[PDB]
Amino acid sequence: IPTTENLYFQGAAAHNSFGVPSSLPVDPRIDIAFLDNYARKKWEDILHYVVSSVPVHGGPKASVKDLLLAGRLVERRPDTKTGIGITQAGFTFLLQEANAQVWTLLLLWLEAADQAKAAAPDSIEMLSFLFMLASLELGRAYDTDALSETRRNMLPALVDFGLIYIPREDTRQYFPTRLATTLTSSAPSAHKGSIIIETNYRLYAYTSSPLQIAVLALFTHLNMRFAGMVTGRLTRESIRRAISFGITADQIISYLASHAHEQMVRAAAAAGRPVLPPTVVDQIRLWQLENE
Repeated sequence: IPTTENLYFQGAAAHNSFGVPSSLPVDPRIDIAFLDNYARKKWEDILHYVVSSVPVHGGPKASVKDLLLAGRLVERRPDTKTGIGITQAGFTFLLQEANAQVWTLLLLWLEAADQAKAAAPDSIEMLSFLFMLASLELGRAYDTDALSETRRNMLPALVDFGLIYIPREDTRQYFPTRLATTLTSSAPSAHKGSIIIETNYRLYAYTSSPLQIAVLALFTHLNMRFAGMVTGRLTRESIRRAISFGITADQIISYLASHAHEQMVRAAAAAGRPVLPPTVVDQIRLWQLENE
């Protein structure tokens, strides 16, 4: 009998508390354009911290750093200068779209409270607040006074996820970002076509169409993953297979560079380093010249 829309509407109406709009005047400089930039800057920091753990050779709050660590997205390493190392889930997280990344962090946030509850704000209270936020209007100011004490205690973790914006000047108002409004919506991709090349010759990529799967298979040891995702390792055999298809090392390097991950390019450009690892790029050319 009941569909997805029926169960959602039932869970949303289940709790009588809803978003009260602030009767107080709104600062003109807090527009939909500002809130989009704010939410973007919050997530760019989270993503930069994840990109920081990628092997080569001022950060988000403890509320974010710990959830990524406990969520096995980034493992603790006692050898690195940064003291952290990226996992398989970490690279998957990087290729995920904006909405999916928020739900990775949200579901882990819900999981952390129940684990702290079992050892002794619970899941029911947290979910109900997320359900309310999804029904809010983007750009509109809402009364913080109207929120319950438990819901008020959730705001610092929710601002850390770039879902809510509370001005330093007026704590009486809370602004939901585009991430809050569109949270449970859809009832122009961000990382489709991207390729991630590691220092250990490993590949992580989200193919645009099966044409890219066929293209990557010419020079990489592929293995199909969920949706358009593919994973593999660059070997002498795979690189020399490309030679038999008329693909040169120069064409391989130029393809991996042009199709590189947005955030990984950003971190490389901000430092004094090229996107693709130089050690790998030299080995791509060597294998193509290693013939008889």
